[PDB]
Amino acid sequence: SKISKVLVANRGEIAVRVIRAAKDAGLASVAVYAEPDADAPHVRLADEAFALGGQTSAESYLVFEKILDAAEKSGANAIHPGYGFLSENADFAQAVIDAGLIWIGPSPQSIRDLGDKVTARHIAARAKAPLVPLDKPRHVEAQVIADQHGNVVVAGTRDCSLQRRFQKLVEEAPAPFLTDAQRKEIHESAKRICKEAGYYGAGTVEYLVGQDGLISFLEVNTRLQVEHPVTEETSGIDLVRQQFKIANGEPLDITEDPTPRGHSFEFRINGEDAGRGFLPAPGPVTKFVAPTGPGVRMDSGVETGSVIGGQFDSMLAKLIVTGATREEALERSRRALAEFTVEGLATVIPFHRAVVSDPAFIGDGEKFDVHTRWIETEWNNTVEPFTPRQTVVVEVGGRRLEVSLPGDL
Amino acid sequence: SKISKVLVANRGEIAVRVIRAAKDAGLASVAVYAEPDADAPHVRLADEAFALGGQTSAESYLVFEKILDAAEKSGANAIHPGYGFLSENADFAQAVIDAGLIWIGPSPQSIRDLGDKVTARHIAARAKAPLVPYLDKPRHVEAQVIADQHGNVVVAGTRDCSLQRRFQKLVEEAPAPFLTDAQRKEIHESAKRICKEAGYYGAGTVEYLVGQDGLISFLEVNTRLQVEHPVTEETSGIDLVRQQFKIANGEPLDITEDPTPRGHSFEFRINGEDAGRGFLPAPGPVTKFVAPTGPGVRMDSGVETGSVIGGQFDSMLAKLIVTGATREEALERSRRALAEFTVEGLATVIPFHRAVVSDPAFIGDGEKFDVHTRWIETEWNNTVEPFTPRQTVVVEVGGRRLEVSLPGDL
Repeated sequence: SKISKVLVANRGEIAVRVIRAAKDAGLASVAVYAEPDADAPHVRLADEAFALGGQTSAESYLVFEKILDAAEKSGANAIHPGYGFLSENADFAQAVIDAGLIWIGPSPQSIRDLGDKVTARHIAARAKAPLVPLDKPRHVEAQVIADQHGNVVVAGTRDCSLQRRFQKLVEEAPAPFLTDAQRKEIHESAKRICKEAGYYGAGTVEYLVGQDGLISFLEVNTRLQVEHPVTEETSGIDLVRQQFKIANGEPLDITEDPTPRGHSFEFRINGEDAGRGFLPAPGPVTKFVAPTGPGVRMDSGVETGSVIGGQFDSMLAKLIVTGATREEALERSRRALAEFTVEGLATVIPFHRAVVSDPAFIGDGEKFDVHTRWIETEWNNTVEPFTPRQTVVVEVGGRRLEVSLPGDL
Repeated sequence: SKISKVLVANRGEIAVRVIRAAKDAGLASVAVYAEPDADAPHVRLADEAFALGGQTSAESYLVFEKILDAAEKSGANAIHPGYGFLSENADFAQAVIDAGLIWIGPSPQSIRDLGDKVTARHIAARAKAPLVPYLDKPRHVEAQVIADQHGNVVVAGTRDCSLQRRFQKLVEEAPAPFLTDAQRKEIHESAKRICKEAGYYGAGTVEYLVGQDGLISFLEVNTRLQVEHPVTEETSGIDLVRQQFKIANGEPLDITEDPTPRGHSFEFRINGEDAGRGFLPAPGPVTKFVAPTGPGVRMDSGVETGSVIGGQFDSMLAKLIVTGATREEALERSRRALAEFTVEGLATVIPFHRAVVSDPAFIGDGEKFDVHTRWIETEWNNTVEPFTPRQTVVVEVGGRRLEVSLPGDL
């Protein structure tokens, strides 16, 4: 059951990520696409790709028989679901398993037992999780790695407290401001919870930290979270490669929780307008200019001339920025967002520029005020909404200036 | 006396690197550009830009008069020289100091004392450097020093640059692999002792040959923050150009001691040269340029789509930097990145890199590898097939002459 050819059934940036991971593993990367995505970067990047009919996710990507028939015609050995449509579906996982493809992910039994929140409540209880008995709670997340043998590591704790509509938008690692006692509790509790569940693979435990630092267990995601990069860049673990090992069932070579070497931020570059209440704004990508440079990583499902219809989730790309300290990572994030430009779409880039500037998010350096309601409730939203010249370059005494004047003088 | 505004006195990727370092530090950046570079990324990316009006390095960036004049006209408090041009010109360094601008680099006396091979040959003996009294198949291994004006010295890391042409680094990696810890310890302590006896401050690289059967010899210190620095900067986790800003400020070293390197990194220089033609350079249009992206991959490009390359300047267009938890992983990830990276319209060494990261001599057996400073030109099986106006209008304003170079036709 040693992975060889992987059908990555997901669209977008996570498809690109798993294709790249498979290449790094030397595995053969197969992809699949909906009618709108027939030219998307993941489709062109894969070693081969297969077409599926229809336009909605329900036609294109959710149909078990489609994805399994594509794996059959590919002769794919493995399936990977990404972080999207299939990934939480235990019934699909079962169907893949009994089709006999190596399912890169947790047992359907585990996905069910952790999804059934009554059952998951009893799991947490048996695990002796810090269950709840909050105001302005904070969101913190143990990235658990667990093997089929029951070795468990906490690769690092993220913070994901910048949310609107319970969607994350900005994510942080290691979790900025926790007492050592809190971090120890979080780690050990996570290990206990996933062992009590017998979970294996990559995963995440979402915890919610109240004001004054009470911890409530929230949930286990049972999937690779979109948030994965900030714990990759802070720990050094290649989580998807580890996930391939675990699917192989090789022991976890990581014996102990890696000390995080620095600080990292992630920004979800969604196609929605903070001035328009973060409503999607589907349309053309007239230009796309990633901020490739020092301390910056980019992941994207979108490229120059891409067309972004409404059929799928709005998140185009993830910008990941890393430094030796939170201060330095902030400065680098400011520069990276200042240089990153996207044209023709409304994007959350102005909001990210704002919040990375906002004192409320900078904080005192000993504590900060961001809470999961903050973007909804207390951020002074001043991002004004979204939507020829002739441009000439004039040198005045040798000083370079750009001038834009009416295209009709 | 602190830095506040920096003239980034160079062309290309190092210009962009130091502009970005400035943007991070919150320092205003003034670029200068020769006429060929009027649309380069650095000129469109800096906060301010001044034309030098020269066609060639001899006509332009090397002219002290012009670049000091630009410094005046922009009011830069400080000047940062890139990894070429005047960066090791002590007379220029002196001129900048006499201008009173913060020269972001070593003292002119140090640049002299270590540029003169005789003086350096005295200095290294007085430092008691490890020395061999020539080698057949030497490796090139170099220690990145950091030093403040106070005398704290840190070895940021040891870097292997043995994939060289006779005169040109092509692929670089850190930490220097396949060394005994005894050898490292010796190259670390020797790099400090040389740096302290030089009285050096700023960023610097100390270069050694490591021979077959492990004989170590010092070669030279290059008193510049070398083009190969990013691999060290990410493996050590030190923003070396920032630290260079700090030391130009004269702060004590923040880093108190040599950090333990974490993982492994490679840096591939995308020279605009035909490996299949004998590494001959050529001019031409970069008609397309799509960088690799995603995990463990970084690109520092001085060149952009629709950029055109004239032969009067450094053939180095961009450099690709790839990092991993271990050398094997980093090699794998580089074999991906060099495959994803595509450029078209210009001869580039990308195929040679793609080959060498696939060639066993550089992959090594696990504790040794066969690459040596001659190996590329002497033993690599070269598989690769060859690739195939301004209207300067004078205005008088209250009697001040003011040339305005407009775009010509309009």
